[PDB]
Formats: sequence, structure tokens, C-alpha cells
Amino acid sequence: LYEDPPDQKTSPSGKPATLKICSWNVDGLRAWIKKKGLDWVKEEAPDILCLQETKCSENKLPAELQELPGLSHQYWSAPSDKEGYSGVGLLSRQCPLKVSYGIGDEEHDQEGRVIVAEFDSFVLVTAYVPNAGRGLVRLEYRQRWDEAFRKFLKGLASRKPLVLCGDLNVAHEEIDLRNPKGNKKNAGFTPQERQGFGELLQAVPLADSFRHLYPNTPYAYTFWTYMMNARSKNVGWRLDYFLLSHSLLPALCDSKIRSKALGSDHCPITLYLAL
Amino acid sequence: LYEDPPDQKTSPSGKPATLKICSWNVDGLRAWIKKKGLDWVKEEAPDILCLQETKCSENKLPAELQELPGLSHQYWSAPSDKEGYSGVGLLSRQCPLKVSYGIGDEEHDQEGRVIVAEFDSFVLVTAYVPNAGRGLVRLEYRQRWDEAFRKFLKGLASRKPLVLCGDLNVAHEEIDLRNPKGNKKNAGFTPQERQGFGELLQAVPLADSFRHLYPNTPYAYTFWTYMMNARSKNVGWRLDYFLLSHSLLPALCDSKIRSKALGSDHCPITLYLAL
Ligand SMILES: [Mg+2]
Ligand SMILES: [Mg+2]
Repeated sequence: LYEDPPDQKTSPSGKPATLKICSWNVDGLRAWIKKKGLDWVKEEAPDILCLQETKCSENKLPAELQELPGLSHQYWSAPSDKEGYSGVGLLSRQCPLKVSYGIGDEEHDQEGRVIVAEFDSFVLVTAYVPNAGRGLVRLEYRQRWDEAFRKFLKGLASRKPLVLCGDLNVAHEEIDLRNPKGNKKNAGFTPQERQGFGELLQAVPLADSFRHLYPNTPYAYTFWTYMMNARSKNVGWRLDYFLLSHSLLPALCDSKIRSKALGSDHCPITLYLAL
Repeated sequence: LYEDPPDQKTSPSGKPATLKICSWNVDGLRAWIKKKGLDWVKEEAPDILCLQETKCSENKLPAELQELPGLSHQYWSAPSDKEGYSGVGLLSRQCPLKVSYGIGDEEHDQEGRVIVAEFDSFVLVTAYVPNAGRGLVRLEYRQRWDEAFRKFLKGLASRKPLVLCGDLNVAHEEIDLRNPKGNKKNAGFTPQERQGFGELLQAVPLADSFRHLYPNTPYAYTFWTYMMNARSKNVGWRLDYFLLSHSLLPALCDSKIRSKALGSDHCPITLYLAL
């Protein structure tokens, strides 16, 4: 019930996109690689690929990653303990000026959720935000993560324009999920998570790239539960975002949701910037 | 009894040096940092700094390293076990095209001895070669390392000009140590170690940058035992080298031995290339 519009590869002024970023919760790097995930990446050919839920230790990465074309600068962060949980990755054509891990808060830097890669004209963060859990059991912690993450990004943005991407584990508004009424007390659509997302946009400040370009467009989602084949019925949530510093809006070409690409229960999202 | 000649910062054709590499066995990164080692590095201001005998785990690096000016791309390799032994580091102004660890042989890649950093026009290797040990107890192994290392460097050099630097743990010829007669059966001057060094030069092929420029110059050493204050008497060995692909000789400006810089029982060596 949703058709992503064609790629707009020029900026409002007509500048051709110079930077293509793809972000994807892969629900297990090895399982996704098996489902030809890297085949799809090679076709999409991003300058930067950010992955979440790698569930892979930094020293047990598959050999297929060594192969990737112009994505040879690769950065990985996983829980410094048990494997098979969380984990993020950032693979870049160009070498970043600097790469950092976590958000500068030890309690929040233990589950391999955040990679920071600074470039010439912007800083890129990819995040796997902690979900609030069955029965909202981790909601109190998620609210604390939210505030610490906001403070951290506020600091980054004060020095360089910011691009935040990944699985932020909240559907911001009713338009961002198929069933708002039934999910107001479930992880991803609590008033607390939605309020924290609003604070993040106002405080840093950041713009929701997709919603900025497509403010009235419903049924655009990036996650569908595997069960009941929700994906075929498009019973989904928009959990994956590109949020941009306001100063980057003139560089924005497009923000895509690759609804058709398989290999996970999230689909990829793709950003085009003219820097 | 040895005065290093002034820095020759142009190539035979008059091209100004564009690349300054410093290599230093620091005999313990923390102990050296304490002895103001980083102060000396900042004065020398190399484009690339390679360290050996860091004796430091990759996740217990001192905070002082975060500070370094234009040496912000930092690569570390230590034994993946007990600490306080071996360990190497490579810190670069520019981001390398690619960084690799070890020599592609699992038996020889366990003691954190080798870092490979490829750049546009050359590939740089820094090495802490295994010493042959008291009573030559590790000489059989050292001969096997030597052959594997030679094969590995032969492969690198076949694709890109090679710079090999670090503590190669052999004084090539009688001119390379104060007491050749008394050390012909000691680690660092056995016929077997000296023969392997000769094979390395002929086989890759590589030139000894310092000896190429200063072929008849005695008493030039880079290591002095702490005991008996050998350093004050200049009873030393030349164990630290810059070996260059023959094709890099026209780029060679100078190869320095920084006899006066303290903080270790080795002194730093510095290479100037006009690339
Ligand atoms: Mg999952
Ligand atoms: Mg020592």
C-alpha cells in the first residue's frame, strides 16, 4: 500500500548528490549475509553503509565483509561480553577524520549501539537505540538513554552539522505506524518514547529528513514483525530515520525507504546529500 | 664517539622531503611516556610514528595518545593474551588506504609484532622481530620467522614500493655493533640471523637506507644495554632500520639515528622521503 517515490538525486538548487548513505537493521549480520544482503548493498552502492543488530563480535566478522568494493574503511562495535545481541557497524568509502564509539557515558556504552564518524563537512552517527522491552520493562532506562543521547548529540551538532541515522526504536507520530491505537502502550509508541523523539528534534535541533520531504505521506514504514506476515499486509512501523541538522536541509536531495529489499524484518533506508 | 650528520631534507634531484617517518623501540609505552617520550615526538613532528615494545594492551592505551597533534590515525597490535610483552603501534597524520596486522601466518601472528599500512605510493611495515633469546633458545624459531617474514614482504613489494621499519633484532655486519667478536654467539649477531638479514635485502629486494647513505661509517648504533651504562661508552648495536625498495632510492633524502633522544634503551631513527 506504499510505493516509495523515485530517487531525487539533486538538491533544491540543482546540485547533484555527492553522498549516498544507507542504513539498515540487518537482524543478524550472518543471517542477513546469507539472505544476499551484501548483494543488495552492492547494487545500491552507497558511499557509507551503517548497520544495526549485527549480533556479531568485532573479531568474528564474516570474510564476505573484506570483499566490499568501495566500502573498505570499516568500524564495528558490539557488546564487550556476550554475543548475539545488539552491535553496530559503519563502512565507508572514504576514511573519516575520526571515529568514536558510544555516547561518552559508561552505563550507556556497554551494548555496542553507537558509532561516530566525523568527515570534512559533517559528523555521522549511527545508533541502535535500546528498545523499551516487553511489558515496557526497560522503559525507565530508555528514558534515561534518551536524555543522555540528546545531550551528546547536542554537543556534536554545536561544532559540526550532524547526520544521525539508524534504528531509533520509536514511531514518532500516528502516521509513522499502521496501528497507533493498539500500540500506545507497547515499546516503540509510548507517549514517553514519542516525547523523547520530539525533544531530540527540537533540542539539538534536527529535522526528520523523510517527514520533511513527505509530511503528509502515510503507510511509509521500515519494520514489520515477521509474524502473521505483517510485511505483506504492510502492518509496519517507521523506526529507522535520517535526522539532519537544519543547516543541512539545503543539501538534502532525498530520503528513501527501500520497502522492497529483503533480508531482515527492517528494510534499508537511503539518504542523498549534495555536499 | 658518534655524531649523526645534519638532516639532508632534499632528494638527490633537489625534491624537498614530503614524508618523515620516525621509528622507536620504546621499551614500554607507559614507561617511555613517563620519560617524556611524547615530548620528543612532538618536537620531531613526524608524519608517521611507529613504535615497538609497547607492552600495552589495545584497550589500555594511555590517554596521552589521544592528544597527539597530527598523528590522529592510530593502529595498535599486542599479544592477544598476557600483556607487558611485545606490542607495536603505528600512528599516522594521514589515513592509510588500508591497515593489516601480522604476516599472514597464524603461528607468527600471535605476539603483536607487525602492522602494515598502505598509502598512495608505498606500503609501510613496522616490525618487532622475535629475538633469538638467552642461550639462543629461540634461534630455531627466529630462523623460521625470518623466512616467513621474507616471503610476506616479497609479496607486498611485488605490488607497491615497500618501506620496512622497526627493531629487526640483528646487527647486519661487524660495523653494526661495537663488539662483534664477543657477540658472534649471542642473540642479534649469530651467523644465522646475519644471513637471514642478507637474504631479506637480496630477495625482496630491499636497501638498508642508513648504510646505503653512510656505507663506511662506524659506531652508529640504536640500542645500548642499560647495564654498565653502555650508552655513555657507546657500546651499542644497530638493531633498528629503514629498509626501502630499490625503486624508492631516488626518493631517499636521509636516514637518521637520533643518538641523543632518551626514554628507552633504543634511540629513535628517522627517515625522510621525497614522494
Ligand atoms: Mg531483531
Ligand atoms: Mg626491552
